Amino acid sequence: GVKTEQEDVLAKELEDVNKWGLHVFRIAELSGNRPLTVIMHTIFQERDLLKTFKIPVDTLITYLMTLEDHYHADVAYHNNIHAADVVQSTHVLLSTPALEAVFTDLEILAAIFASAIHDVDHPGVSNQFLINTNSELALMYNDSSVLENHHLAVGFKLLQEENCDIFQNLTKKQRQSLRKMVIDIVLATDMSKHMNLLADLKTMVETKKVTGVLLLDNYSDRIQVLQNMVHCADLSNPTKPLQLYRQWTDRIMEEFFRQGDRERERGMEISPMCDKHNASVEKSQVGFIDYIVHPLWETWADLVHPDAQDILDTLEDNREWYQSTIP
Ligand SMILES: O=C(Nc1c(Cl)cncc1Cl)c1ccc(OC(F)F)c(OCC2CC2)c1
Ligand SMILES: [Mg+2]
Ligand SMILES: [Zn+2]
Repeated sequence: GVKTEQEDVLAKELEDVNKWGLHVFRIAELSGNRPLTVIMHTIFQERDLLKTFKIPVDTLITYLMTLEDHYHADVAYHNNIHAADVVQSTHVLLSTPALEAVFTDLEILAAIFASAIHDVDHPGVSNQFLINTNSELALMYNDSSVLENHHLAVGFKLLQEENCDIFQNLTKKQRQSLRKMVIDIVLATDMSKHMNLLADLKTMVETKKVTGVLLLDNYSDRIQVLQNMVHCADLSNPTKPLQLYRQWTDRIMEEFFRQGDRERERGMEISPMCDKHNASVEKSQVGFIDYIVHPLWETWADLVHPDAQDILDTLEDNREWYQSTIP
C-alpha cells in the first residue's frame, strides 16, 4: 500500500503541474516513459473532470496509455513528451487570471483532450513529405492537413478500443459539441493556418471587451481563443526556461535532419531547415522567434494583459541568448 520511492519523487515533480517550466523530461524518466498518461491524470483530477463528466478512472487510464502508445518513441520531437508538454502548457494557459470563469467544463475538456491527441501517430515527417511521396495518408486526406486530419481520426478511433471510451457517459449534445470543438482546435494546429489564426487573434485584441475578465459572446470568438491557446502551447518551446527550450531545439533539429537525410537519399529537394550540411540552428531559431513565436505570444500577451508578461520576458531573453550564439 506504500508508494515506491520513484513514485514519490514523481508525485513531487507533479506538484509543479500548474507552473510554466515544469521539468517535463524528468517526468518522462520517472514515469517510465508515461509523461502523457500521468500529466493527463493529474490535470483531470485537479480540474475534477472525472466527476463532472462521469469518466470511470480505469477507462481514463486505459485510454491514456493507449493514446500514449500511438505516439512513436523513435521520433525525436513529435512524441509523447511533446504531447504531454502541450497538454500541460494548455492547462496553465487555461488558469490565466484574465480567463477565470470564462470557459465551460466541456470547453476546458475540449482544449485539454485536443492537446493530448493533437500529434498522435506523427511519423516524424512533414505534410509536404507525405504529399510528395504519394503516401497513403496523403491519398486519404486529399493532400489537405494530412497529418492533422490523421491525428484527429486516430484520436477518436482509439476510444473504441477495449474499455477506452472516456466519453461513454456524455449526452449526444455534449459529445457533438466536444467533438466539433476538438476538430476545430486540432485542425488549427496546421502551420499553414498560422497567419489566419494570428489575424483573428489581433482582431479580437483590438475589439477586446471585459466585465474584470474577458468577454466572448459567440462560438466563433470562444473557439478562436481556444484554437490560439492550443497553438500557443504548440509554439511554447521558446518561452520555456532555456534548459528546456535547448532540449526541444535539439529534438526538432534531429527530426528535421532525419527528414532531410531521407529527402537527400531519394533525390528530392531538401525542405527548409532540413539540410544538416547547410544548417544555421541559431539563426533559424532567431528567425522562428521574430517571425512566428514573438508576434503570436505578444498578441496573446495583450489579450490577457498583464498575465503573460513573464512568459514574454523569457521568450525575449531566450531570443538574445540564441542571438549572441551566432558565429
Ligand atoms: O515547427 C514547429 N512546430 C510545429 C507546429 Cl507548432 C505545428 N505544426 C508543425 C510544427 Cl513542425 C517548431 C517547434 C519547435 C521549434 O524549435 C524549438 F522551439 F524547438 C521549431 O523551430 C523552427 C526551426 C527552423 C528553425 C519549430
Ligand atoms: Mg502538429
Ligand atoms: Zn505539436
